[PDB]
Amino acid sequence: QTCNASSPDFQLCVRASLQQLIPELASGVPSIGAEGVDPLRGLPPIVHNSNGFKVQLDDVSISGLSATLINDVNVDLTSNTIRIQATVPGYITATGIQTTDAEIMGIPLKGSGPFTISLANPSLAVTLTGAPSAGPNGQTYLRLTSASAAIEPGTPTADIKGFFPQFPPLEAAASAFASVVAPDVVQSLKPTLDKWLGGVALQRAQAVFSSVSYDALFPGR
Amino acid sequence: TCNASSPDFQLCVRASLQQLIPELASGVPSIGAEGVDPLRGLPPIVHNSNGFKVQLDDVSISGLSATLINDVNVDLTSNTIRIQATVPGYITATGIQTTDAEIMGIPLKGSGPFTISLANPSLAVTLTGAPSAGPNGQTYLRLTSASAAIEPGTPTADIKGFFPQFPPLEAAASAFASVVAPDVVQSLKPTLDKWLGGVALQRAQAVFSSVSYDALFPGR
Ligand SMILES: CC1=C(/C=C/C(C)=C/C=C/C(C)=C/C=C/C=C(C)/C=C/C=C(C)/C=C/C2=C(C)CCCC2(C)C)C(C)(C)CCC1
Ligand SMILES: CC1=C(/C=C/C(C)=C/C=C/C(C)=C/C=C/C=C(C)/C=C/C=C(C)/C=C/C2=C(C)CCCC2(C)C)C(C)(C)CCC1
Repeated sequence: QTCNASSPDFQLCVRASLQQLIPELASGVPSIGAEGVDPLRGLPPIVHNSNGFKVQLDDVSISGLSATLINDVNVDLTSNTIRIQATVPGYITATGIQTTDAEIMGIPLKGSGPFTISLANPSLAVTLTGAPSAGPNGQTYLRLTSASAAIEPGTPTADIKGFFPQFPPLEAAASAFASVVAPDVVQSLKPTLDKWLGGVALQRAQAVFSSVSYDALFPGR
Repeated sequence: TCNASSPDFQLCVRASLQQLIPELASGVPSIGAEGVDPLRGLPPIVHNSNGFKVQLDDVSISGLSATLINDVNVDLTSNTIRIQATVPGYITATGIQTTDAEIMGIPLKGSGPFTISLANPSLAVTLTGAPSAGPNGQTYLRLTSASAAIEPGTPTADIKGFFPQFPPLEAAASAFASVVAPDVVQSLKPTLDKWLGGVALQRAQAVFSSVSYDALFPGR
């Protein structure tokens, strides 16, 4: 349902439209240049480098995102700024390869191996900004320039391998330790994850906004 | 008291010492001999080489009253006592470890109690001195040196103090210590040898202070 910008409840119309689109976005809508969101794969590395906290997350795949409920949308066609507040009921799960070198609460965690983290009841606030741009057809496309993301990660449950590989019970106990510290670790990873999600949100929306014209999405302006 | 001129004397000393081991356990203060089971009041064991830094304090060893003496030799010409002994079953040592090491890829930094059990260990001891005319004309052997050659047998370990800040990781570091303990003990063996040597020197000197060479071994 295209939302007429002149219509009295355009903001509400976009909310409803986007909600409808989430289940279809799961495997992806390749006609609109939108990659799959459940699973959300083919992502950049997550990189955090702080003193006593070096983490790289590679081959990141997130499942569970087609259950997303949209709290709010605002499309401000004066500034070309889309704000979305969304929540996932239940869980999302991320998989990939961790490479960590960290001192966490007195304990050394150096090594590399697979990860699984479940996040229970996460939310996100996203802001996207751009400017309209006349393409060589004369057709006007929105060229997005920035995204910021505010992840509320919720409750983490974690199974992390690769620590003390040289003795299996020590590996098993390091997996256990990782689960206990997971709330705190995720909480301190939040600004890294924020900037990362921002970048992904920028790139994946730009793919949509390249393919579908601003006048086709939002008639009457 | 074994006679030096008696047909067999070397076997008499072996047998003498064998009889004495159970009595030595809590200690024989008439011959100036501290207890051997437990063997306590000992110096620190110290090792610092090759990124492997270990201090063992408050060391106490149990199980030593089951010691079998394989051989004794008392060489009155050089004043040299060589003993070969074995403990059937187990001796166990307890104390405080403070360690800072990388062992087989794993960091072990911390401090806590230790227990280490050795199954069927053995020892070769050599004690050397010279005769000394003591107060009122009895001859006492004044020992000057000792070496010890420990054969540690099969080590098993329960060691606390590593990753204290999460209990399962401490429990797994205790497990890891048991698996590496043969190797660790084998590389500690020169440190342990010099330490035991010192103890054996000090503890025998106390005995050889009190009981004269002529009383122990008549007719020489
Ligand atoms: C669908 C969609 C949407 C939405 C979305 C969302 C809502 C998202 C989210 C997202 C999220 C919410 C995310 C998150 C993530 C995270 C992660 C992935 C992380 C990771 C982590 C880890 C892995 C960790 C680890 C560790 C530990 C725990 C311990 C220590 C060690 C270590 C470091 C290893 C929207 C509206 C836009 C529209 C369109 C479509
Ligand atoms: C009775 C007697 C005798 C003998 C004796 C003997 C036979 C002895 C023995 C002894 C011995 C044979 C000893 C041993 C000892 C040892 C030790 C004391 C050890 C220790 C160890 C440890 C404690 C360790 C630890 C650890 C580990 C294991 C791992 C890593 C970490 C650590 C390093 C912590 C005679 C005849 C001379 C006479 C007099 C009396």
